[PDB]
Amino acid sequence: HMATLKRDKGLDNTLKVLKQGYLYTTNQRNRLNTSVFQTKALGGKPFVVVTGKEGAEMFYNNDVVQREGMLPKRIVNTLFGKGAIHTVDGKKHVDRKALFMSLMTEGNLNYVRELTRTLWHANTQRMESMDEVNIYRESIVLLTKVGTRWAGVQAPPEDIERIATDMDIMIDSFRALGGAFKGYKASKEARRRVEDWLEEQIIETRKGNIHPPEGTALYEFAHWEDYLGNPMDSRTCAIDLMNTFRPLIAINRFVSFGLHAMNENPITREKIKSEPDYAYKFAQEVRRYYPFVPFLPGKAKVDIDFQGVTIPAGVGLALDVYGTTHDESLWDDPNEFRPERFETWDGSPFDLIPQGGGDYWTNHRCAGEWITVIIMEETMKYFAEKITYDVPEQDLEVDLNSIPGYVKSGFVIKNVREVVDRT
Ligand code: HEM
Repeated sequence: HMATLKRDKGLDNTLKVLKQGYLYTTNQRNRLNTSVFQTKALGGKPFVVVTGKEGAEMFYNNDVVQREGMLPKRIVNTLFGKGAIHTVDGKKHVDRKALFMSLMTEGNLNYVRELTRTLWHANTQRMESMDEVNIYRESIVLLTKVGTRWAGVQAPPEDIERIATDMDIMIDSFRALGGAFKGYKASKEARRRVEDWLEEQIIETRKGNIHPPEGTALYEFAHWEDYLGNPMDSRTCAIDLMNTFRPLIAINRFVSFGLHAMNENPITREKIKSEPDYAYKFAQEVRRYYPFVPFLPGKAKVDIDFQGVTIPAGVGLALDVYGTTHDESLWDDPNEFRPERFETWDGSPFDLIPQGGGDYWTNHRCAGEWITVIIMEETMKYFAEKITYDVPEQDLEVDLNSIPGYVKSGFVIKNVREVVDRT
Protein backbone atom coordinates (compact mmCIF):
# COMPACT_ATOMS: atom_id res chain seq x y z
CA HIS A 1 0.00 0.00 0.00
CA MET A 2 1.30 3.59 0.49
CA ALA A 3 4.57 4.82 2.04
CA THR A 4 5.10 6.37 5.42
CA LEU A 5 4.89 10.19 5.64
CA LYS A 6 8.28 11.84 6.24
CA ARG A 7 8.45 14.19 9.25
CA ASP A 8 10.23 17.30 10.40
CA LYS A 9 10.46 15.67 13.81
CA GLY A 10 9.81 17.43 17.08
CA LEU A 11 7.08 17.90 19.69
CA ASP A 12 6.39 21.36 18.39
CA ASN A 13 8.12 23.17 15.60
CA THR A 14 6.37 26.51 15.78
CA LEU A 15 9.51 28.42 16.79
CA LYS A 16 11.45 26.77 13.97
CA VAL A 17 8.68 27.69 11.49
CA LEU A 18 8.90 31.29 12.68
CA LYS A 19 12.67 31.33 12.48
CA GLN A 20 12.69 30.06 8.87
CA GLY A 21 9.57 32.02 7.82
CA TYR A 22 8.52 31.79 4.17
CA LEU A 23 11.36 29.31 3.54
CA TYR A 24 10.46 26.80 6.26
CA THR A 25 8.51 24.49 3.98
CA THR A 26 10.97 24.56 1.07
CA ASN A 27 13.89 23.93 3.51
CA GLN A 28 12.08 20.84 4.84
CA ARG A 29 11.18 19.45 1.42
CA ASN A 30 14.79 19.93 0.34
CA ARG A 31 16.35 18.25 3.37
CA LEU A 32 13.77 15.42 3.46
CA ASN A 33 13.84 14.88 -0.42
CA THR A 34 10.16 14.91 -0.67
CA SER A 35 7.13 16.82 -1.98
CA VAL A 36 5.08 16.18 1.20
CA PHE A 37 5.97 16.08 4.88
CA GLN A 38 4.45 16.30 8.38
CA THR A 39 5.35 18.73 11.13
CA LYS A 40 3.80 19.37 14.54
CA ALA A 41 3.07 23.00 15.26
CA LEU A 42 0.66 25.27 17.05
CA GLY A 43 0.90 23.23 20.30
CA GLY A 44 1.79 19.73 19.15
CA LYS A 45 -0.78 19.45 16.38
CA PRO A 46 0.33 17.48 13.32
CA PHE A 47 0.10 19.15 9.92
CA VAL A 48 0.85 17.61 6.57
CA VAL A 49 2.31 20.29 4.27
CA VAL A 50 1.18 19.92 0.60
CA THR A 51 2.20 21.99 -2.33
CA GLY A 52 1.98 22.61 -6.03
CA LYS A 53 -1.01 22.24 -8.33
CA GLU A 54 -1.72 18.77 -6.99
CA GLY A 55 -1.60 19.95 -3.34
CA ALA A 56 -3.86 22.91 -4.14
CA GLU A 57 -6.42 20.81 -6.00
CA MET A 58 -6.62 18.33 -3.17
CA PHE A 59 -6.75 21.10 -0.49
CA TYR A 60 -9.77 22.59 -2.16
CA ASN A 61 -11.62 19.29 -2.52
CA ASN A 62 -14.43 19.88 -0.03
CA ASP A 63 -15.26 16.15 0.01
CA VAL A 64 -11.97 15.45 1.83
CA VAL A 65 -10.85 18.73 3.44
CA GLN A 66 -12.34 20.61 6.36
CA ARG A 67 -11.47 24.26 6.92
CA GLU A 68 -13.78 25.09 9.87
CA GLY A 69 -12.07 25.20 13.23
CA MET A 70 -8.53 25.13 11.76
CA LEU A 71 -7.50 28.73 12.03
CA PRO A 72 -5.65 29.48 15.28
CA LYS A 73 -8.04 31.04 17.77
CA ARG A 74 -5.89 34.12 18.28
CA ILE A 75 -5.82 34.84 14.58
CA VAL A 76 -9.63 34.56 14.45
CA ASN A 77 -9.69 36.95 17.45
CA THR A 78 -7.61 39.63 15.77
CA LEU A 79 -7.44 39.24 11.99
CA PHE A 80 -10.78 37.81 10.85
CA GLY A 81 -13.22 38.17 13.72
CA LYS A 82 -15.49 35.76 15.55
CA GLY A 83 -17.94 34.02 13.24
CA ALA A 84 -16.36 35.54 10.10
CA ILE A 85 -16.91 33.93 6.69
CA HIS A 86 -13.42 32.31 7.00
CA THR A 87 -14.72 30.36 10.03
CA VAL A 88 -17.69 28.61 8.45
CA ASP A 89 -18.00 25.66 5.96
CA GLY A 90 -20.71 23.91 3.96
CA LYS A 91 -24.07 25.37 3.06
CA LYS A 92 -23.70 28.23 5.52
CA HIS A 93 -20.48 29.20 3.83
CA VAL A 94 -21.67 28.93 0.23
CA ASP A 95 -24.65 31.12 1.11
CA ARG A 96 -22.60 33.81 2.80
CA LYS A 97 -19.80 33.66 0.17
CA ALA A 98 -22.41 34.48 -2.49
CA LEU A 99 -23.08 37.75 -0.66
CA PHE A 100 -19.37 38.66 -0.85
CA MET A 101 -19.13 37.68 -4.51
CA SER A 102 -22.31 39.66 -5.33
CA LEU A 103 -20.32 42.83 -4.68
CA MET A 104 -17.84 41.97 -7.42
CA THR A 105 -19.82 43.28 -10.35
CA GLU A 106 -18.37 44.93 -13.41
CA GLY A 107 -19.61 48.30 -12.20
CA ASN A 108 -18.32 47.97 -8.66
CA LEU A 109 -14.95 46.81 -9.98
CA ASN A 110 -14.83 49.76 -12.38
CA TYR A 111 -15.69 51.98 -9.43
CA VAL A 112 -12.79 50.79 -7.33
CA ARG A 113 -10.48 51.41 -10.30
CA GLU A 114 -11.74 54.99 -10.69
CA LEU A 115 -11.60 55.74 -6.94
CA THR A 116 -8.02 54.57 -6.73
CA ARG A 117 -6.99 56.65 -9.75
CA THR A 118 -8.74 59.80 -8.54
CA LEU A 119 -7.30 59.54 -5.05
CA TRP A 120 -3.72 59.04 -6.24
CA HIS A 121 -4.12 61.98 -8.65
CA ALA A 122 -5.50 64.08 -5.87
CA ASN A 123 -2.65 63.13 -3.56
CA THR A 124 0.24 64.37 -5.74
CA GLN A 125 0.49 67.82 -4.27
CA ARG A 126 0.61 66.45 -0.67
CA MET A 127 3.39 64.10 -1.59
CA GLU A 128 5.45 66.83 -3.30
CA SER A 129 5.12 68.85 -0.14
CA MET A 130 6.59 66.08 2.13
CA ASP A 131 10.37 65.74 2.78
CA GLU A 132 10.04 62.01 2.38
CA VAL A 133 7.08 59.73 1.83
CA ASN A 134 6.94 56.28 3.42
CA ILE A 135 4.94 54.39 0.75
CA TYR A 136 3.77 51.63 3.04
CA ARG A 137 2.12 54.31 5.25
CA GLU A 138 0.96 56.74 2.58
CA SER A 139 -0.67 53.91 0.62
CA ILE A 140 -2.40 52.41 3.66
CA VAL A 141 -3.96 55.82 4.43
CA LEU A 142 -5.01 56.33 0.78
CA LEU A 143 -6.42 52.82 0.55
CA THR A 144 -8.42 53.42 3.75
CA LYS A 145 -10.11 56.27 1.85
CA VAL A 146 -10.68 53.99 -1.16
CA GLY A 147 -11.93 51.05 0.80
CA THR A 148 -14.30 52.78 3.14
CA ARG A 149 -15.89 54.70 0.23
CA TRP A 150 -16.12 51.60 -1.94
CA ALA A 151 -17.76 49.72 0.94
CA GLY A 152 -20.34 52.56 1.47
CA VAL A 153 -18.95 53.32 4.93
CA GLN A 154 -18.74 57.04 5.56
CA ALA A 155 -15.42 57.74 7.24
CA PRO A 156 -14.71 61.43 8.18
CA PRO A 157 -11.33 62.59 6.89
CA GLU A 158 -10.32 63.38 10.46
CA ASP A 159 -10.57 59.65 11.46
CA ILE A 160 -8.86 58.08 8.46
CA GLU A 161 -5.36 58.01 9.99
CA ARG A 162 -6.53 56.23 13.15
CA ILE A 163 -8.61 53.79 11.15
CA ALA A 164 -5.62 53.04 8.90
CA THR A 165 -3.44 52.36 11.94
CA ASP A 166 -6.04 50.02 13.44
CA MET A 167 -6.31 48.11 10.15
CA ASP A 168 -2.51 47.87 9.93
CA ILE A 169 -2.22 46.29 13.38
CA MET A 170 -4.99 43.76 12.56
CA ILE A 171 -3.51 42.81 9.15
CA ASP A 172 -0.13 42.23 10.78
CA SER A 173 -1.57 40.02 13.52
CA PHE A 174 -0.91 36.61 11.91
CA ARG A 175 2.81 37.16 12.62
CA ALA A 176 3.00 34.63 15.51
CA LEU A 177 0.83 32.03 13.74
CA GLY A 178 -1.62 32.18 16.62
CA GLY A 179 0.90 32.31 19.40
CA ALA A 180 1.37 34.97 22.05
CA PHE A 181 3.18 38.14 21.01
CA LYS A 182 3.68 41.58 22.61
CA GLY A 183 1.39 43.28 20.17
CA TYR A 184 -1.52 40.79 20.52
CA LYS A 185 -3.67 42.83 22.96
CA ALA A 186 -3.20 46.03 20.91
CA SER A 187 -4.44 44.08 17.86
CA LYS A 188 -7.54 42.95 19.78
CA GLU A 189 -8.27 46.54 20.88
CA ALA A 190 -7.91 47.81 17.30
CA ARG A 191 -10.39 45.15 16.24
CA ARG A 192 -12.84 46.13 19.00
CA ARG A 193 -12.73 49.81 17.95
CA VAL A 194 -13.30 49.03 14.28
CA GLU A 195 -16.05 46.45 15.00
CA ASP A 196 -17.83 48.96 17.31
CA TRP A 197 -17.73 51.60 14.56
CA LEU A 198 -19.06 49.33 11.90
CA GLU A 199 -21.71 47.77 14.10
CA GLU A 200 -23.13 51.25 14.68
CA GLN A 201 -23.26 51.82 10.88
CA ILE A 202 -25.06 48.52 10.40
CA ILE A 203 -27.58 49.31 13.13
CA GLU A 204 -28.17 52.80 11.83
CA THR A 205 -28.67 51.44 8.31
CA ARG A 206 -31.18 48.84 9.54
CA LYS A 207 -33.04 51.57 11.49
CA GLY A 208 -33.28 53.82 8.40
CA ASN A 209 -31.16 56.58 9.92
CA ILE A 210 -28.46 56.45 7.31
CA HIS A 211 -28.80 55.51 3.67
CA PRO A 212 -25.76 53.90 2.08
CA PRO A 213 -26.04 53.31 -1.61
CA GLU A 214 -27.62 50.15 -2.98
CA GLY A 215 -24.88 47.79 -4.14
CA THR A 216 -22.34 48.83 -1.55
CA ALA A 217 -21.10 46.44 1.11
CA LEU A 218 -22.69 48.37 3.99
CA TYR A 219 -26.12 48.36 2.31
CA GLU A 220 -25.99 44.80 1.05
CA PHE A 221 -24.60 43.32 4.28
CA ALA A 222 -26.97 45.23 6.57
CA HIS A 223 -29.97 43.98 4.59
CA TRP A 224 -28.82 40.46 3.72
CA GLU A 225 -30.68 37.42 4.95
CA ASP A 226 -29.30 33.90 5.03
CA TYR A 227 -30.79 30.79 3.39
CA LEU A 228 -33.17 30.44 6.39
CA GLY A 229 -34.36 34.07 6.04
CA ASN A 230 -32.37 35.44 9.02
CA PRO A 231 -30.10 38.47 8.96
CA MET A 232 -26.62 38.34 10.47
CA ASP A 233 -26.61 39.52 14.00
CA SER A 234 -25.30 43.10 14.04
CA ARG A 235 -21.82 42.19 15.45
CA THR A 236 -21.26 39.35 13.00
CA CYS A 237 -22.48 41.61 10.23
CA ALA A 238 -19.90 44.27 11.25
CA ILE A 239 -17.20 41.62 11.32
CA ASP A 240 -17.96 40.39 7.82
CA LEU A 241 -18.41 43.95 6.56
CA MET A 242 -14.90 44.63 7.71
CA ASN A 243 -13.81 41.60 5.70
CA THR A 244 -14.90 43.46 2.53
CA PHE A 245 -12.35 46.25 3.03
CA ARG A 246 -9.67 45.58 5.65
CA PRO A 247 -8.02 43.32 3.05
CA LEU A 248 -8.39 46.05 0.48
CA ILE A 249 -6.44 48.30 2.82
CA ALA A 250 -3.89 45.47 3.13
CA ILE A 251 -3.00 45.96 -0.52
CA ASN A 252 -0.60 48.56 0.92
CA ARG A 253 1.78 45.60 1.43
CA PHE A 254 1.73 44.96 -2.32
CA VAL A 255 2.03 48.66 -3.13
CA SER A 256 5.30 48.79 -1.11
CA PHE A 257 6.54 45.64 -2.78
CA GLY A 258 5.58 46.91 -6.23
CA LEU A 259 7.63 50.09 -5.81
CA HIS A 260 10.45 47.83 -4.56
CA ALA A 261 10.23 45.78 -7.75
CA MET A 262 10.10 48.86 -9.97
CA ASN A 263 13.18 50.19 -8.18
CA GLU A 264 15.17 46.97 -8.49
CA ASN A 265 14.10 46.39 -12.12
CA PRO A 266 13.84 49.91 -13.65
CA ILE A 267 13.00 48.57 -17.15
CA THR A 268 9.57 47.71 -15.67
CA ARG A 269 8.78 51.41 -15.18
CA GLU A 270 9.31 52.05 -18.85
CA LYS A 271 7.26 48.98 -19.80
CA ILE A 272 4.36 50.04 -17.60
CA LYS A 273 4.35 53.34 -19.52
CA SER A 274 4.79 51.79 -23.00
CA GLU A 275 2.70 48.58 -23.07
CA PRO A 276 -0.96 48.91 -22.06
CA ASP A 277 -1.16 45.19 -20.95
CA TYR A 278 1.99 45.37 -18.86
CA ALA A 279 0.62 46.93 -15.62
CA TYR A 280 -1.67 43.84 -15.32
CA LYS A 281 1.30 41.48 -15.80
CA PHE A 282 3.34 43.50 -13.30
CA ALA A 283 0.61 43.36 -10.73
CA GLN A 284 0.25 39.61 -11.11
CA GLU A 285 4.04 39.24 -10.76
CA VAL A 286 4.07 41.22 -7.54
CA ARG A 287 1.49 38.90 -6.06
CA ARG A 288 3.32 35.78 -7.15
CA TYR A 289 6.86 36.86 -6.30
CA TYR A 290 6.59 38.66 -2.92
CA PRO A 291 5.79 37.02 0.37
CA PHE A 292 2.46 37.60 2.13
CA VAL A 293 0.46 34.49 2.94
CA PRO A 294 2.75 31.66 3.99
CA PHE A 295 0.31 28.74 4.12
CA LEU A 296 -3.31 27.91 4.91
CA PRO A 297 -4.68 25.37 7.43
CA GLY A 298 -7.25 22.61 6.99
CA LYS A 299 -7.93 19.05 8.23
CA ALA A 300 -8.34 15.68 6.45
CA LYS A 301 -11.90 14.46 6.81
CA VAL A 302 -10.96 10.95 5.70
CA ASP A 303 -7.72 9.11 4.85
CA ILE A 304 -6.31 10.71 1.71
CA ASP A 305 -3.86 8.94 -0.63
CA PHE A 306 -1.60 11.70 -1.93
CA GLN A 307 1.80 11.63 -3.66
CA GLY A 308 2.58 8.11 -2.47
CA VAL A 309 1.65 8.51 1.19
CA THR A 310 -1.56 8.21 3.15
CA ILE A 311 -2.64 11.34 4.99
CA PRO A 312 -4.64 9.97 7.97
CA ALA A 313 -8.16 11.09 8.79
CA GLY A 314 -8.09 13.93 11.28
CA VAL A 315 -4.58 15.13 10.68
CA GLY A 316 -4.02 18.80 9.88
CA LEU A 317 -3.24 20.00 6.38
CA ALA A 318 -1.25 23.04 5.36
CA LEU A 319 -1.40 24.27 1.80
CA ASP A 320 1.97 25.83 0.97
CA VAL A 321 1.12 29.21 -0.64
CA TYR A 322 4.62 30.65 -0.82
CA GLY A 323 6.05 27.35 -2.02
CA THR A 324 3.49 26.92 -4.76
CA THR A 325 4.01 30.50 -6.05
CA HIS A 326 7.79 29.78 -6.07
CA ASP A 327 7.59 26.21 -7.43
CA GLU A 328 10.36 25.81 -10.10
CA SER A 329 8.21 23.28 -12.07
CA LEU A 330 5.38 25.83 -12.28
CA TRP A 331 7.30 29.06 -12.83
CA ASP A 332 10.52 29.18 -14.84
CA ASP A 333 13.15 30.88 -12.65
CA PRO A 334 10.66 31.36 -9.80
CA ASN A 335 12.95 33.74 -7.93
CA GLU A 336 13.22 36.15 -10.82
CA PHE A 337 10.76 39.04 -11.02
CA ARG A 338 9.51 38.67 -14.61
CA PRO A 339 6.05 40.03 -15.49
CA GLU A 340 6.47 38.64 -19.04
CA ARG A 341 5.86 35.10 -17.66
CA PHE A 342 2.22 36.08 -17.61
CA GLU A 343 2.15 36.14 -21.43
CA THR A 344 1.94 32.29 -21.17
CA TRP A 345 -0.07 31.69 -18.04
CA ASP A 346 -3.23 29.65 -18.68
CA GLY A 347 -5.25 31.02 -15.74
CA SER A 348 -5.15 27.85 -13.68
CA PRO A 349 -6.95 28.05 -10.28
CA PHE A 350 -4.16 25.99 -8.67
CA ASP A 351 -0.76 27.58 -9.40
CA LEU A 352 -1.09 31.31 -8.90
CA ILE A 353 -2.50 30.96 -5.37
CA PRO A 354 -1.18 33.96 -3.33
CA GLN A 355 -4.79 34.67 -2.29
CA GLY A 356 -5.91 31.04 -2.26
CA GLY A 357 -6.83 28.50 -4.86
CA GLY A 358 -9.91 26.72 -6.07
CA ASP A 359 -13.33 28.21 -6.74
CA TYR A 360 -14.55 31.63 -5.53
CA TRP A 361 -18.09 30.45 -4.79
CA THR A 362 -17.61 27.03 -3.28
CA ASN A 363 -14.14 27.32 -1.70
CA HIS A 364 -12.65 29.78 0.78
CA ARG A 365 -10.66 31.49 -2.02
CA CYS A 366 -10.17 35.24 -1.63
CA ALA A 367 -13.24 37.24 -2.73
CA GLY A 368 -11.04 40.21 -3.46
CA GLU A 369 -8.55 38.96 -5.92
CA TRP A 370 -9.99 41.00 -8.79
CA ILE A 371 -9.97 44.14 -6.72
CA THR A 372 -6.39 43.51 -5.66
CA VAL A 373 -5.18 43.28 -9.24
CA ILE A 374 -7.20 46.38 -10.24
CA ILE A 375 -5.84 48.50 -7.42
CA MET A 376 -2.30 47.35 -8.14
CA GLU A 377 -2.64 48.13 -11.88
CA GLU A 378 -3.82 51.69 -11.14
CA THR A 379 -1.36 52.32 -8.40
CA MET A 380 1.63 51.12 -10.38
CA LYS A 381 0.56 53.10 -13.43
CA TYR A 382 0.45 56.18 -11.19
CA PHE A 383 3.91 55.72 -9.78
CA ALA A 384 5.39 54.76 -13.17
CA GLU A 385 3.77 57.52 -15.26
CA LYS A 386 2.38 60.40 -13.19
CA ILE A 387 5.24 61.30 -10.90
CA THR A 388 8.99 61.17 -10.68
CA TYR A 389 10.79 60.59 -7.39
CA ASP A 390 14.12 59.66 -5.85
CA VAL A 391 14.81 56.64 -3.67
CA PRO A 392 17.20 57.49 -0.86
CA GLU A 393 19.61 55.01 0.65
CA GLN A 394 17.57 52.89 3.04
CA ASP A 395 16.97 49.34 4.18
CA LEU A 396 15.25 47.74 1.12
CA GLU A 397 15.59 44.16 2.38
CA VAL A 398 12.64 41.78 2.28
CA ASP A 399 13.63 39.11 4.83
CA LEU A 400 12.18 35.83 3.60
CA ASN A 401 12.82 34.25 6.98
CA SER A 402 10.42 36.73 8.68
CA ILE A 403 6.63 36.52 8.60
CA PRO A 404 5.03 38.88 7.64
CA GLY A 405 6.66 39.98 4.40
CA TYR A 406 7.79 43.58 4.50
CA VAL A 407 10.24 45.96 2.93
CA LYS A 408 12.16 46.89 6.06
CA SER A 409 11.99 50.64 5.47
CA GLY A 410 8.46 50.63 4.14
CA PHE A 411 9.86 51.92 0.86
CA VAL A 412 10.66 55.60 1.26
CA ILE A 413 10.69 58.10 -1.60
CA LYS A 414 11.72 61.76 -1.83
CA ASN A 415 11.58 64.67 -4.22
CA VAL A 416 8.19 63.71 -5.64
CA ARG A 417 7.21 65.82 -8.67
CA GLU A 418 4.20 65.53 -10.94
CA VAL A 419 4.97 64.75 -14.61
CA VAL A 420 3.22 67.55 -16.60
CA ASP A 421 3.83 68.53 -20.16
CA ARG A 422 3.42 72.33 -20.02
CA THR A 423 4.49 72.96 -23.58
C1 HEM B 1 -4.10 42.45 0.07
C2 HEM B 1 -4.00 41.35 -0.36
C3 HEM B 1 -4.85 40.17 -0.10
C4 HEM B 1 -4.36 38.97 0.24
C5 HEM B 1 -2.87 38.53 0.33
C6 HEM B 1 -5.50 38.13 0.42
C7 HEM B 1 -5.38 36.79 0.74
C8 HEM B 1 -6.38 35.92 1.01
C9 HEM B 1 -6.25 34.53 1.36
C10 HEM B 1 -4.98 33.74 1.38
C11 HEM B 1 -7.50 34.07 1.68
C12 HEM B 1 -7.89 32.70 2.16
C13 HEM B 1 -8.03 31.59 1.11
C14 HEM B 1 -8.48 30.29 1.74
O1 HEM B 1 -8.84 30.29 2.94
O2 HEM B 1 -8.58 29.26 1.01
C15 HEM B 1 -8.44 35.22 1.51
C16 HEM B 1 -9.78 35.18 1.84
C17 HEM B 1 -10.59 36.31 1.71
N1 HEM B 1 -10.28 37.47 1.09
FE1 HEM B 1 -8.49 38.07 0.57
N2 HEM B 1 -6.61 38.75 0.20
C18 HEM B 1 -6.32 40.02 -0.12
C19 HEM B 1 -7.23 41.04 -0.53
C20 HEM B 1 -8.58 40.95 -0.44
C21 HEM B 1 -9.49 42.00 -0.83
C22 HEM B 1 -9.07 43.25 -1.48
C23 HEM B 1 -10.72 41.61 -0.38
C24 HEM B 1 -12.00 42.31 -0.51
C25 HEM B 1 -12.16 43.42 -1.18
C26 HEM B 1 -10.62 40.27 0.25
C27 HEM B 1 -11.57 39.52 0.79
C28 HEM B 1 -11.39 38.22 1.24
C29 HEM B 1 -12.52 37.45 1.82
C30 HEM B 1 -13.93 37.94 2.10
C31 HEM B 1 -11.95 36.20 2.12
C32 HEM B 1 -12.67 35.01 2.76
C33 HEM B 1 -13.37 34.13 1.72
C34 HEM B 1 -13.89 32.86 2.29
O3 HEM B 1 -13.50 32.44 3.42
O4 HEM B 1 -14.71 32.21 1.57
N3 HEM B 1 -9.28 39.91 0.14
N4 HEM B 1 -7.70 36.29 1.07
